[PDB]
Amino acid sequence: QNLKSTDRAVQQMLDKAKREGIQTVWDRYEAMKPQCGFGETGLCCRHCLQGPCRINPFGDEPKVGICGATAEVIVARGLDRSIAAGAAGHSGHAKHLAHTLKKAVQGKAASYMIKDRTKLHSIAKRLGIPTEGQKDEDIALEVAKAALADFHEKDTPVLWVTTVLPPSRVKVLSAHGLIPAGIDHEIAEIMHRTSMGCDADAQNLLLGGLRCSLADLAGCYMGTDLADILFGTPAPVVTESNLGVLKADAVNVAVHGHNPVLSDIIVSVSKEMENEARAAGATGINVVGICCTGNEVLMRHGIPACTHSVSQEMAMITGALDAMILDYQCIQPSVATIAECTGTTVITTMEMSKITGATHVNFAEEAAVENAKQILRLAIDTFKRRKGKPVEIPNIKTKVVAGFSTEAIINALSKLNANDPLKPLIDNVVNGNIRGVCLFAGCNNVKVPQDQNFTTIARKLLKQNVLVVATGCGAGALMRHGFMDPANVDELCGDGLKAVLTAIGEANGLGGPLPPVLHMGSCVDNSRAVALVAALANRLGVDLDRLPVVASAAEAMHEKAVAIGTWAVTIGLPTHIGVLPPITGSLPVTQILTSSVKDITGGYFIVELDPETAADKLLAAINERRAGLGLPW
Amino acid sequence: QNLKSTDRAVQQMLDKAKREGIQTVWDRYEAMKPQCGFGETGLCCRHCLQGPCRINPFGDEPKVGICGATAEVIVARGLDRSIAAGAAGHSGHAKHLAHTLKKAVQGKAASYMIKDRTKLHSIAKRLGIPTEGQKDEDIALEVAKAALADFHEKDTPVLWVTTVLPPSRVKVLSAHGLIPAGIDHEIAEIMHRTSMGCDADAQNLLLGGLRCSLADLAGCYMGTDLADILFGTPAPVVTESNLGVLKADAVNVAVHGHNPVLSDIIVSVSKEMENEARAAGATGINVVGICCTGNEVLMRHGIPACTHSVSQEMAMITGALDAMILDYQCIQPSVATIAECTGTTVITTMEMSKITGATHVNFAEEAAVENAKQILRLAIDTFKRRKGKPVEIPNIKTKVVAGFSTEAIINALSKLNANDPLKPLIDNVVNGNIRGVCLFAGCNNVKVPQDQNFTTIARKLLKQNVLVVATGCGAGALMRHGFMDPANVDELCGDGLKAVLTAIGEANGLGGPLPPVLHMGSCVDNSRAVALVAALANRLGVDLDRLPVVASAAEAMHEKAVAIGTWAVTIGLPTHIGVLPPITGSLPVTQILTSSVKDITGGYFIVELDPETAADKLLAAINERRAGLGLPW
Ligand code: SF4
Ligand code: SF4
Ligand code: FES
Ligand code: FES
Ligand SMILES: [Fe+2]
Ligand SMILES: [Fe+2]
Repeated sequence: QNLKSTDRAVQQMLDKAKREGIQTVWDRYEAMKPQCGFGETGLCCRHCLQGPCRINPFGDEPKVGICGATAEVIVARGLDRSIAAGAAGHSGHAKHLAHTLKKAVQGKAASYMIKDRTKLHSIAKRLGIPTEGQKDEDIALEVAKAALADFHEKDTPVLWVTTVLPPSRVKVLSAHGLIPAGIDHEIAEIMHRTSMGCDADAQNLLLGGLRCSLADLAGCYMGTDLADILFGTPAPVVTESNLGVLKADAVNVAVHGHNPVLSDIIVSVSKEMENEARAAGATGINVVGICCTGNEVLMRHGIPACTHSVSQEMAMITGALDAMILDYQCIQPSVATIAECTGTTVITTMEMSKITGATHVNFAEEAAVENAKQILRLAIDTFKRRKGKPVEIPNIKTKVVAGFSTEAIINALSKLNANDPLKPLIDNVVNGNIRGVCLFAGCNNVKVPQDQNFTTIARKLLKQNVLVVATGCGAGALMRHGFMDPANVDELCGDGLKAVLTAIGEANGLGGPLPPVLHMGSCVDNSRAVALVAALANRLGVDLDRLPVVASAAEAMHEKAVAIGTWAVTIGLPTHIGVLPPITGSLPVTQILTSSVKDITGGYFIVELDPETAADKLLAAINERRAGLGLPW
Repeated sequence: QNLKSTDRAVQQMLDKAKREGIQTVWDRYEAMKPQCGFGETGLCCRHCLQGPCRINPFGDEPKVGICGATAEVIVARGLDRSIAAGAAGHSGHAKHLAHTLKKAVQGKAASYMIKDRTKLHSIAKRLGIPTEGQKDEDIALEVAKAALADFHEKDTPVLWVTTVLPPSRVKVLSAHGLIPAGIDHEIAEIMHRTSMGCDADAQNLLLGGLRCSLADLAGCYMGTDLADILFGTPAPVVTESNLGVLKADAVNVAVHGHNPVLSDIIVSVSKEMENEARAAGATGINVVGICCTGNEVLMRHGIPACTHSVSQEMAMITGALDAMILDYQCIQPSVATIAECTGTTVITTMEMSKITGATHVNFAEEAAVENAKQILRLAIDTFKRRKGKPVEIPNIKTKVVAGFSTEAIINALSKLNANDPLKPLIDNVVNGNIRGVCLFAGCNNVKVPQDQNFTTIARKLLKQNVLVVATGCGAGALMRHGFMDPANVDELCGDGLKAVLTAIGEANGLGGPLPPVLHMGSCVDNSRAVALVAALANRLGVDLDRLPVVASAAEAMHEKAVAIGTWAVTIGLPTHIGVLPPITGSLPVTQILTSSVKDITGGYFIVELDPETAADKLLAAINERRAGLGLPW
C-alpha cells in the first residue's frame, strides 16, 4: 500500500477496502492503465465533430488535425481550456461568496454577517471605495458590487488583479495585454478562441491563457477577501489532522468541497445541536474537514482535518463517517457509490453539483441554519444506524498549527519589528538564515504515491533554510506528515530557518518556534501567498520576478491547479509542477511555458516528475534569484 | 472526388490540389483514420491531470473514470463543454457587435451608424426601453447597454431569451430552471460544473447544458439584432454562388469568418477602391464570401458566395484568390500554409484569432476604413504578383435568391394578407399545401460527402410540401446545388408547396415563385427562424412544441452547431443531427437527448446518419405535430 500512499492511515484503510472488496481511486487507476499516450502528451483534439483528432508524438501520420490544427495549436488550446475551467471554479466560488455578502447586508441571509470589519474596510480602501462616514453595511454592499462587477467588462479592468499586484507588475502585464477585462469575459473568450477555426497561433493562444490565469487569480483573491469579511481572517490555531480525528462515539460529519458559506454554518450549527446528538447516543457532532472547505474551517475554527484529495474515500472506509456534506469541486463521485457499502450519508447541497445516488438537500443562504439542521439530522440518524457496528479508525493523527493568513504572518513578524514587520523576514533572507520562500500548492494525484513529492521536496528545501508555506491539499499532505507540528522543527529545519522560526515563535509567547511549514489556507488562499509576496515586493521596491520565491504544485490534479500554476508563472514566479501536464506533445509550447515566458513575465514552469530533482531545480531557481539581488547563496 | 464532395466545382479543385500535391481537409481526414473510438463515443475524459480516462463502450475494464466518473457523467460533461464553447463563439460575436454599436453612437467609430432605425426602435420596444421623445443615439446606447448587461447576472434574466420566446415557452423553461442568468455567467458555470469533482448526475448536467444552449440562442439573437441595426435588415436579393463567382481579371477578396463589423466595411471600402484596383491592372475588387460572414454580406448586399465550410481551401486552389480576410470561427488553419503554395494573402484581423504564417492587420472599429484600405492594398499587390499566371476557376455557379429575414418573409406574406401576414402561411399549413417547416442549419463535416445530407433530405421534404428555410453552411450547400434558384421550383417542389411559393412570388411582382428554399442568413440568423416560429406560435396561441416545425443540422461540425441543435431542442423542436455527436457511449444520455427531453421541453434530438432515413424521420416528426393540431397529414 506504500506504493499508493505514503500516509499510514491511508495504507491501513486501503487494506480494509481491499479486504471488503471496495474499489478505490487506486484500483480505478490500475484499471485505466496503460493510459492513452495522445491524451498524456496533449496530442488529441475533440473541439469539433470532425474529430476526434490526434497527432502521433513521433513517426508518421497523423501529423496534423483534420482542420489543419498543428500540435502546437492543439496543445495550447487544450491547456487554455483547462485554465478557463480552473478560473470558472475559483471564480464561481468567489461569486457565491459575493452574493452571500450582498444578501447578508441587505437583510436576506441573517445567518451571515460582517465578522471582520477591519478586513472589510481595508479591502474597500484597496478598491478605492470610500468608507469615511459610511455604514459598514453600505461599504460591504459596495465591495460585493465591485466583486460582481469584476466578472464582466466595465470601465476598469479586473480590480482583483490590478489592485493586488504592485504597479510595476501590472505595468509589465498590461504591456503584454495580459490584464483581464472581466473574469467570466475571459473564460468565455478562451472557450471561443480555442473553438474550431479560431485562434491558431501558439504564442497568441498561450498569452490568452496567461490572461485567463489572472482571472483565476482574481477569483482566488476575491474568494479569500470575501470569506475573511464573512467568516473572519484566520489567526494561528492548533488542531489535528488525519483519520484518527474521527471518533467512533461521535456523529462524524465531514465537510468536503470548497465554499465556507456552507461549512462555516455547518460548524456553528453543529455546536448548537450537541444535545440532540447526545440524545441520539453520541458524545456530540464531530465536524471534520476534507479538501479545501476543511481547510477553510481548520484555518478559522481549528476544525481537525480528516484527509485530503486522492485519499478522500478512505474516511468512509473507516465505517465511522456518518455524513459527508458536499458543495462543489474535487469530490470523487465514487463517494456516492461507496456510501452504499460504508453506510455514510453523502449529501449534496448546490444546484450545479449533484451526484447520482447522493441525497440532495438544497442549501439556501437565506435559510442556512434551517438547512444545516436538516442535513445534520440526517447525520445523527446515520450515527444511530451504526450502533453496535465495529469501526476501524486508524489511531493516527498529527498535531497541526495553522491559521497563517498574511495578516497573521505580518502580526507574528511585528513582534520582532513593530513598525516594519516585513523587515525581519527580509533581514534573514539577506543574511542567509532564510534562503528563500517556497509555496506548496494544489492536489494529490493518483499517479504519484500520495504525498511523496510534497514531503520529499519540502524536506530538502527546509534543510536548505527555505521558508515553506503551503495551501490546499499541499498543506494537507504536509500537515498529515507532521510538517505543521513545531515539535518537528529540530528534525526538519536547517539551523538558519530554525533560528528564525524560533525567534518569531518566542516573540509571540510560544516558548518555541513557529511550525516547520506555514499553513496559508485553502486553494483560493493561494491569494494570501500573493498578498505576502506582493507586500515583500512593495517593501523592497522590486517586482516579484526578482524575489527568491518559488511555487510547487508537486502533485497537481485539478484544472484549478493548472490555473494556479499558470498565474504563479504570470505574476513572475518559478513554478514547479510534479506531474506531466498535457504539453509534451509540442516542443514549442513546452519551450514557451518553461523558457521563453521568462522574457514576458519573468516566471516560468519547471516540469519535473522526480521530486529530488525538483527540489534541486527549485533551489537553483531560488539561488538564481538571490544572485540577481546581489546576495550570497 | 464525388466521394469527398458532391459539389462539382469542389471536385474540380480537388483534382487540381491532388495534381499539385496540396494536402486538403479530405487528405488530413484520410490520414486520421481510423479515428479513436473512445473519442467518437464520448467515452474519454481529460478534465484533470489524473487522466486521460476512457471507458470501453463494451467489454471489460476500464468501466469508470479514475475519480469515479461514470460513462453518463463523462459524456454529459463533454457535451456541456461543447455547448459552452458554441455559446462563447456566438455570444463573443454578439458582444463585438454591442461594443461597435456603443462606439458608433458615442462618436468613436464613425464608419458605423444606425442604418436600420425601425429595427432599433422595435428591439428597444421588445426590451422595454422607452423610445418616445428619445434620440436614436440614446435609444441605441440603451440597447447596446442592455446587450452587454445580458452577459452577466443582474436583476433580470437574459432578455435576449425572455423577450424573444412566447410567455408560455418562457414559463415551461423557467419551471425547469432553464432560463439563463447571464450569457458568460452560464458559460463559466458550465466549465465549473463539468470540472473534476463537481456535477456528476447526467440529468442535472444536461439541464445545465439546455440552459447554456439558451445563452447561445441569446447570443445568436443579439448578434442578428445588432447586425441589423448596424448594417440593415436583409431583404430579398439576387446573387450567385460557387467558385465560378471568382474572376481571373479582378482582385478576388474572400471575406471569411463571422462578424459583419469587418466584412461589411470591406464591402463598402472595396467599392471606393475600384480605381486603385484598376490602376493595378484589375477590373475592380471582387469581394466574395466564405462561411457566415459571406452569408452576412450576401444577405445584405448580394455579395456572391464563393464556397463554404469544409471546401473553403478550394477557393485558394483556383490560383485566383488574392486575399482571404479573416476575423474568427470556422477558418481551417490549413489556409495559412496553403497560401504559401497558392499565393493568396491570408490576413487575420482580430487579436484573439491569429494563425501562424498569416499576415495580421489589426482591425479597429475606430479606424475601420483606414484598416480596410490597408488590407485591400495587400490584396491589390497580390493580384499584381499573379499577372500572367494561369488560374483555374471552375466555370460553375448557381443563381441565388436570398435575403429572407423574418421581416422580409412577413412582408412577402403581407402581399397576400396585409393586416394578418402570417395567416396565409398558416392557411396553407392547415390545408396541406405546406406540410410543415424545416430549418436546415449548420456546417459541412468531412465525414459526410459534402452537401449530400442537405440535398438528399431537402429534396425529399420539398417533394412532400415542406417549406424549407436554411442558414449558414446549410444555406451554402443548398444555394450551391440550385435550391435558391426559383427556376428550380418545378423540379424540386411538391404541387402544394409550388402553389404557395408561386402565389407569394406573384403577389410580390416576380411573375414567378419564391425560391425552393428560403435563405434566412448566417448561423446567428438561426435566431431569425426562431423569430418566425415564435411569431407563428403567438399567432396560433400555442407553444413551439405544438408546431409542425423541425430543424436539421444535417452535416454538423462546430461546437456552435451543437449549441444551436441543443437550443432548437430546448425551445421545443424535433432536431435532426446527421453526424454522430459524442454521446453513443452513454445509453442514458442518448435516451435523455433523443426521448425523455420531450417531457421537459417538447423538443428532442433525432440522430440519423442516413439522409433518406433522416428525411423520413423528420417527416414523421412533422406529421406527428400535424396530428397533434388535429390536421390531416
Ligand atoms: S478542431 Fe480541428 S483538430 Fe480539433 S477535432 Fe475539429 S478538425 Fe480535429
Ligand atoms: S475528471 Fe475523473 S474521469 Fe476525468 S480525467 Fe480526471 S479522474 Fe479521469
Ligand atoms: S486519442 Fe486518447 S485522449 Fe483522444
Ligand atoms: S482515448 Fe482517444 S479521444 Fe481520448
Ligand atoms: Fe481545493
Ligand atoms: Fe458560421
